Amino acid sequence: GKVYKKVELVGTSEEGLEAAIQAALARARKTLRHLDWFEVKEIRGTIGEAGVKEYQVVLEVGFALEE
Amino acid sequence: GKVYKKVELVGTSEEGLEAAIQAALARARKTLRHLDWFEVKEIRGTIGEAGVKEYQVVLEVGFALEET
Amino acid sequence: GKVYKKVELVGTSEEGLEAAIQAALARARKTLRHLDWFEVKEIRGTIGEAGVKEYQVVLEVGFALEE
Amino acid sequence: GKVYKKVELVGTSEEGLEAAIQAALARARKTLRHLDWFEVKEIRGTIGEAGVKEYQVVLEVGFALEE
Amino acid sequence: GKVYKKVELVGTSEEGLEAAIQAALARARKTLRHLDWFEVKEIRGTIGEAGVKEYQVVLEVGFALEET
Amino acid sequence: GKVYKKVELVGTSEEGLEAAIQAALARARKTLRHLDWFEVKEIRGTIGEAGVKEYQVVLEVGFALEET
Amino acid sequence: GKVYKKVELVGTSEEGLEAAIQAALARARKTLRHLDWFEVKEIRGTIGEAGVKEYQVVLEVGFALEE
Amino acid sequence: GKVYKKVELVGTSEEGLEAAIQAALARARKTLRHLDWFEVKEIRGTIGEAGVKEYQVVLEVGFALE
Amino acid sequence: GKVYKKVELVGTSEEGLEAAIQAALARARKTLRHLDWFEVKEIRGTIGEAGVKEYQVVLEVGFALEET
Amino acid sequence: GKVYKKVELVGTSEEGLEAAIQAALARARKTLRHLDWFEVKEIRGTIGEAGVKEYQVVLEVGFALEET
Amino acid sequence: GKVYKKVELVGTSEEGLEAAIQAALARARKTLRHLDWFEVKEIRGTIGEAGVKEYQVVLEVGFALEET
Amino acid sequence: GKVYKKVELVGTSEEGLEAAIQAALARARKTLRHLDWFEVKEIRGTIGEAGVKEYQVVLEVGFALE
Ligand SMILES: CC(C)(COP(=O)(O)OP(=O)(O)OC[C@H]1O[C@@H](n2cnc3c(N)ncnc32)[C@H](O)[C@@H]1OP(=O)(O)O)[C@@H](O)C(=O)NCCC(=O)NCCS
Ligand SMILES: CC(C)(COP(=O)(O)OP(=O)(O)OC[C@H]1O[C@@H](n2cnc3c(N)ncnc32)[C@H](O)[C@@H]1OP(=O)(O)O)[C@@H](O)C(=O)NCCC(=O)NCCS
Ligand SMILES: CC(C)(COP(=O)(O)OP(=O)(O)OC[C@H]1O[C@@H](n2cnc3c(N)ncnc32)[C@H](O)[C@@H]1OP(=O)(O)O)[C@@H](O)C(=O)NCCC(=O)NCCS
Ligand SMILES: CC(C)(COP(=O)(O)OP(=O)(O)OC[C@H]1O[C@@H](n2cnc3c(N)ncnc32)[C@H](O)[C@@H]1OP(=O)(O)O)[C@@H](O)C(=O)NCCC(=O)NCCS
Ligand SMILES: CC(C)(COP(=O)(O)OP(=O)(O)OC[C@H]1O[C@@H](n2cnc3c(N)ncnc32)[C@H](O)[C@@H]1OP(=O)(O)O)[C@@H](O)C(=O)NCCC(=O)NCCS
Ligand SMILES: CC(C)(COP(=O)(O)OP(=O)(O)OC[C@H]1O[C@@H](n2cnc3c(N)ncnc32)[C@H](O)[C@@H]1OP(=O)(O)O)[C@@H](O)C(=O)NCCC(=O)NCCS
Ligand SMILES: CC(C)(COP(=O)(O)OP(=O)(O)OC[C@H]1O[C@@H](n2cnc3c(N)ncnc32)[C@H](O)[C@@H]1OP(=O)(O)O)[C@@H](O)C(=O)NCCC(=O)NCCS
Ligand SMILES: CC(C)(COP(=O)(O)OP(=O)(O)OC[C@H]1O[C@@H](n2cnc3c(N)ncnc32)[C@H](O)[C@@H]1OP(=O)(O)O)[C@@H](O)C(=O)NCCC(=O)NCCS
Ligand SMILES: CC(C)(COP(=O)(O)OP(=O)(O)OC[C@H]1O[C@@H](n2cnc3c(N)ncnc32)[C@H](O)[C@@H]1OP(=O)(O)O)[C@@H](O)C(=O)NCCC(=O)NCCS
Ligand SMILES: CC(C)(COP(=O)(O)OP(=O)(O)OC[C@H]1O[C@@H](n2cnc3c(N)ncnc32)[C@H](O)[C@@H]1OP(=O)(O)O)[C@@H](O)C(=O)NCCC(=O)NCCS
Ligand SMILES: CC(C)(COP(=O)(O)OP(=O)(O)OC[C@H]1O[C@@H](n2cnc3c(N)ncnc32)[C@H](O)[C@@H]1OP(=O)(O)O)[C@@H](O)C(=O)NCCC(=O)NCCS
Ligand SMILES: CC(C)(COP(=O)(O)OP(=O)(O)OC[C@H]1O[C@@H](n2cnc3c(N)ncnc32)[C@H](O)[C@@H]1OP(=O)(O)O)[C@@H](O)C(=O)NCCC(=O)NCCS
Ligand SMILES: Cc1cc2nc3c(=O)[nH]c(=O)nc-3n(C[C@H](O)[C@H](O)[C@H](O)COP(=O)(O)O)c2cc1C
Ligand SMILES: Cc1cc2nc3c(=O)[nH]c(=O)nc-3n(C[C@H](O)[C@H](O)[C@H](O)COP(=O)(O)O)c2cc1C
Ligand code: NA
Ligand code: NA
Repeated sequence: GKVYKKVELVGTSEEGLEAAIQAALARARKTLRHLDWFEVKEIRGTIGEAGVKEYQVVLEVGFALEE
Repeated sequence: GKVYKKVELVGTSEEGLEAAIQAALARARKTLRHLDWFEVKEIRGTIGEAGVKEYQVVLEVGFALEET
Repeated sequence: GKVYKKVELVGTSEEGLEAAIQAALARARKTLRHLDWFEVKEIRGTIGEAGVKEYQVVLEVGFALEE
Repeated sequence: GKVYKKVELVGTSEEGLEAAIQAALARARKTLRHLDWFEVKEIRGTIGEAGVKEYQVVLEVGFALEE
Repeated sequence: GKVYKKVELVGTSEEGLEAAIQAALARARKTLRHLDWFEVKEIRGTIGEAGVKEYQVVLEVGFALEET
Repeated sequence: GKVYKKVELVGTSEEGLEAAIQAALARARKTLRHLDWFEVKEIRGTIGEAGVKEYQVVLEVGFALEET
Repeated sequence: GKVYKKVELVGTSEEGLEAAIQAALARARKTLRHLDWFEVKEIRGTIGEAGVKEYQVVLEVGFALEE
Repeated sequence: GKVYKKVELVGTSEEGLEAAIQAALARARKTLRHLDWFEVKEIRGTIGEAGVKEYQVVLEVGFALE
Repeated sequence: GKVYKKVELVGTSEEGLEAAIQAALARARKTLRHLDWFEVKEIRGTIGEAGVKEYQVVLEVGFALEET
Repeated sequence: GKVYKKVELVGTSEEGLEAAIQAALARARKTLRHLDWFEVKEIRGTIGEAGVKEYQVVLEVGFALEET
Repeated sequence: GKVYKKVELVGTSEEGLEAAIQAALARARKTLRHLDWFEVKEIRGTIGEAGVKEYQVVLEVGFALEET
Repeated sequence: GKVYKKVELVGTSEEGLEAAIQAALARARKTLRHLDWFEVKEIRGTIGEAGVKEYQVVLEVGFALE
């Protein structure tokens, strides 16, 4: 039957975790169709003088391959 | 000594991660007593027109068992 | 080359996940210099009458060792 | 929003892996509604004089909780 | 064929690891039948003035489902 | 020496596990050359009226990269 | 009490997963007694013109030690 | 340099975890020399009327090859 | 809110697992305050003429950080 | 903010582990820009008459996506 | 079809990682035939006055079983 | 009995994995005594024009507490 592909992206944001996830998905939507689900693999980030600099959310994004 | 049970729930929300966790715990409190801690096992979700459609947080919820 | 150290902290907050992460980092910067990155190992928490009582984020914090 | 529960079952069969999975799901269907997805956690089994005696498939079954 | 259910319990005891496991299994047998095997998932515990306060053993318990 | 790429696909089938794997590989062969090995990462699926609706096998597929 | 040993084998078959498992167990029983249980560790395989060339199932086989 | 072998055994005991580990090691020493270290991989067991029937400790045993 | 630190210790004992855990915690309390919980990461050991020589329990110990 | 892509490669070399990693990165830089970091996932290899034939290093490579 | 066996060895060397792997494989080929692949499970070692004393590479070695 | 501490360090080197491990251990020996064993947890690194820029070996270092 149907076949899906999963790609691993890292979304980033200074604002928070949801914003980082949304950034990855917004970029994926620019070029990929039939985006269906995501899976967070890791949460990492950088540190600056005020604490978190960048939140970095590593996620897999699954999409249906067209026929 | 005391014995606990852990149950695996999936909370969902369109709003965010915290809201998804809170939804699972609010449902658990309707029928379970002595809810003590949770552990997030996975964060997953669905995708729609605006990016995230539903955040889905898979968590274990630990509660103390009453004596029989 | 240079050497880094990683320490494991648990930040807590009633407010949310980001707040718990920031609490750990704020404590770290009181005494540690050259804080560079973090890795979330676990998200846990406690439960009370309002649902989540404390969010607890277990993270590794990496920093460069001086000299 | 909606809340799901996951339960861990072990389906067994002398015939094969699919039969073991189907046995677990058939039993779940007797008493649970809104069964949605499954995740295989482990494949194990017993050995007899002719090789595999019983295939044992450990799986999580997710279902939507009714309101 | 036969179907088993696994449940995740946490047994606790001040006395030791075996005692913590036994506490979980004793509670399980008050209400569950055909208990067959267990799997330890984690060993944790709390700390007090004299070292270990409670040993806490997280384990899966498997039991055969009755058939009707 | 040689360099390979691994891509993560999900094959699906109503028929079984082997059929789901085969579906992923048949699709991969339409556009990729030098397909060499696969690794099953997960087995998942959906549930319907007759039990399993779709078997979903998540696998990594390794292929040798051609020189540029 | 009694003691068991576990050995790691890889069964292969062009036919399917069950056949690969059975091939490993058939080889094991030629020389090992008191074969009791198996645990699948990995499912892998090779690819050729027809899709799957060989299914390869990595499993642990547990047996009771005599005496 | 020196090469070690690891084998995976499962010791059992009705009494406890240490006894199960010791049972595996006692059997290993009957036929294997230069036993050096062990690693517990899993703790499992069976259930009976008294609670635990058998503790089953799965462990890797490392020994120096002669 | 409150911040905790985790440190990784290895307790050892010829006597058993509980004794090895207790040895790590006894040493920890000589210098660390507000010790709260532990997590066993690994159980390992050495072998001698009579079987187990030393039990070695690798554990994480969590403690609440004092606020200055 | 900025978005990165990770791809999983397997570099190989008869010479050693570093050479296997370098082979993957050399191939990646022929076609990918803004390569930033890598993560080794597995070390494997093949065996021949004289011991190691090929070292095989499975690694994730992260690169920053260009923005338009 | 064909059946393989995997055995777990630890190669050691003062020189480096490749040398430790090669030591395990050199010993394996003294007694085992049809050695095909290896998988590194762990890299560990001992420490002495000058840093690394022994590199210790824990690996699985797979070989094809002869058919009688 | 005896108690050990483990600390997690990241050694780096442009040259290779062994050199990165040795850098971490050389730094540890400046201030820590009774260094006994290490465990590699991760191998990561950065990429530059020459391929690898820095190898980064994350390792646990175990030492006996005095
Ligand atoms: C169906 C299900 C989701 C409904 O859950 P629920 O909304 O919590 O409703 P329940 O019937 O379980 O109610 C909770 C019960 O636990 C009791 N309870 C609550 N907290 C407790 C505690 N800490 N200690 C002991 N008992 C407690 C409640 O009193 C209530 O018992 P009662 O109805 O006898 O008075 C749940 O029962 C379930 O997941 N069952 C498992 C299904 C399964 O695995 N089936 C096998 C298919 S093969
Ligand atoms: C800052 C840091 C990196 C410096 O490490 P360092 O180079 O070893 O410097 P130290 O001053 O600690 O020297 C090592 C100490 O261990 C002692 N020591 C060395 N070997 C020892 C052994 N085997 N057993 C017991 N003590 C030993 C030394 O004598 C010295 O003791 P002293 O501080 O009482 O003089 C280290 O202290 C650190 O990682 N701190 C963690 C801080 C932290 O996590 N902060 C909380 C943030 S929220
Ligand atoms: C208790 C503890 C949390 C306190 O942390 P702390 O407040 O940061 O104090 P530390 O001395 O450890 O670390 C801070 C020091 O590191 C040094 N330092 C900071 N950043 C550094 C860096 N990048 N490189 C080198 N040194 C650095 C500073 O000199 C500082 O000293 P200061 O507070 O006077 O400015 C910490 O020391 C600890 O985890 N100790 C427990 C150790 C243990 O495991 N005990 C054994 C039990 S069996
Ligand atoms: C004993 C057990 C296996 C029986 O499972 P079961 O046959 O599915 O029966 P349950 O009562 O749990 O669940 C069925 C009930 O859930 C309810 N239900 C079914 N689907 C539901 C859904 N989607 N949402 C909410 N409720 C649902 C129904 O009311 C149903 O009753 P019904 O079958 O008459 O229609 C299961 O309840 C169990 O594993 N219990 C373990 C208890 C335990 O862990 N004890 C602690 C020992 S220390
Ligand atoms: C609350 C809870 C811990 C209480 O467990 P408990 O003390 O074992 O009490 P139960 O009411 O479940 O009794 C055990 C049931 O299992 C049945 N049972 C026992 N062994 C069985 C077996 N081998 N096969 C089938 N059924 C069995 C018993 O007959 C009994 O049902 P009965 O009262 O209808 O005869 C347990 O029911 C539970 O974990 N439910 C959680 C509900 C949940 O997850 N809610 C959703 C929150 S969002
Ligand atoms: C969209 C997608 C699924 C379509 O895959 P596809 O059906 O295989 O189609 P492709 O365009 O990739 O065709 C395969 C290409 O690989 C080449 N190729 C096949 N095997 C090869 C090999 N072994 N070595 C080198 N090149 C090979 C083919 O010649 C073809 O190249 P060409 O069109 O330049 O001639 C796939 O391109 C993809 O998943 N891209 C990644 C998307 C992504 O991650 N986006 C980021 C969002 S933030
Ligand atoms: C059957 C089995 C459990 C019996 O184990 P055992 O009690 O140790 O019996 P053994 O006869 O092998 O005795 C141990 C051997 O190791 C040797 N030995 C002991 N310590 C040694 C050491 N440190 N270094 C090298 N050799 C050593 C002994 O001298 C003896 O050698 P020998 O057979 O040449 O006389 C064991 O052989 C086994 O697990 N076989 C695996 C078979 C298998 O996987 N089959 C494939 C199925 S598809
Ligand atoms: C090569 C190998 C696969 C051959 O396996 P095998 O054909 O089963 O031969 P083994 O002697 O090991 O095991 C079979 C023996 O175990 C014994 N045995 C069988 N079941 C047993 C049980 N339940 N309890 C005790 N002994 C048993 C039998 O006496 C049998 O001898 P037999 O073939 O004459 O009937 C196996 O011996 C092996 O894995 N060797 C490699 C060891 C190694 O790691 N080498 C070091 C490299 S550095
Ligand atoms: C470079 C890269 C990040 C760009 O990703 P991208 O912006 O999404 O562009 P892609 O060409 O890969 O994918 C988009 C194309 O996929 C196709 N596509 C989109 N959705 C699809 C779907 N559901 N099914 C099939 N095709 C689809 C479209 O034709 C699309 O072209 P379009 O955007 O003009 O409409 C991505 O291709 C990549 O990661 N490549 C890595 C290459 C690599 O690993 N090299 C080996 C180094 S050793
Ligand atoms: C086949 C494959 C390995 C070839 O990889 P390749 O040698 O890198 O060649 P590509 O054609 O992908 O070239 C790299 C592309 O990434 C783009 N790119 C490089 N770095 C980039 C960056 N930092 N940001 C955005 N794009 C970038 C390049 O510009 C180029 O696209 P262009 O030719 O349109 O300019 C690779 O495309 C691939 O893995 N696709 C697999 C397809 C797949 O999974 N198919 C589904 C089977 S079911
Ligand atoms: C002790 C041990 C390390 C010695 O390893 P070794 O030096 O390779 O020596 P072995 O005795 O195993 O000899 C290798 C055997 O494999 C056979 N062999 C080699 N390659 C083979 C292949 N590809 N296919 C089939 N057989 C093969 C050899 O011919 C030899 O058989 P033989 O002894 O009947 O002549 C190893 O046998 C072992 O780990 N056994 C321990 C058993 C155990 O776990 N004991 C139980 C303790 S509780
Ligand atoms: C060497 C070491 C094992 C000694 O541990 P120790 O016996 O507990 O002794 P410490 O020097 O850490 O003293 C404990 C400190 O924690 C403080 N403390 C205890 N509990 C505390 C708490 N809950 N909150 C805050 N501080 C606390 C103590 O007051 C003491 O501080 P002080 O030294 O300023 O008086 C430990 O400090 C260590 O592992 N450091 C190694 C650093 C390292 O990694 N070196 C870099 C090598 S590359
Ligand atoms: C990340 C984390 C893990 C914890 N794990 C356990 C546990 O294993 N068992 C337990 O009884 N308490 C556990 N606790 C609770 C603590 O032991 C302690 O009771 C609580 O944090 C209050 O500590 P304080 O009074 O020092 O603030 C955990 C707490 C945190 C922050
Ligand atoms: C489970 C398993 C894992 C394998 N892993 C690798 C690998 O890591 N790298 C590789 O080049 N070949 C790998 N192979 C291929 C084998 O090394 C070998 O080439 C193949 O099984 C043919 O062996 P034979 O000629 O002895 O039958 C693997 C094979 C199996 C069965
Ligand atoms: Na040596
Ligand atoms: Na001791």
